[PDB]
Amino acid sequence: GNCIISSIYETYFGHLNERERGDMLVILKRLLGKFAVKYDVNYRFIDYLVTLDEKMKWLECGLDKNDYFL
Repeated sequence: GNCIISSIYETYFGHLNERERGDMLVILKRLLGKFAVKYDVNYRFIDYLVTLDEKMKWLECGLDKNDYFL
């Protein structure tokens, strides 16, 4: 479930505003429930790909604290 959410996150959600982004997340989660694959609700792609070392090394380079730019 996390890898299919990871794929849709890393591909689809570059040019989407946050309200419609959350709407599309919950829509695909609903479809996952309809087709019965085990995916959670509180998954974050940062929790699976971005390490704290790289996060610090990129925040020191001129990055803000907003999750959208992260």
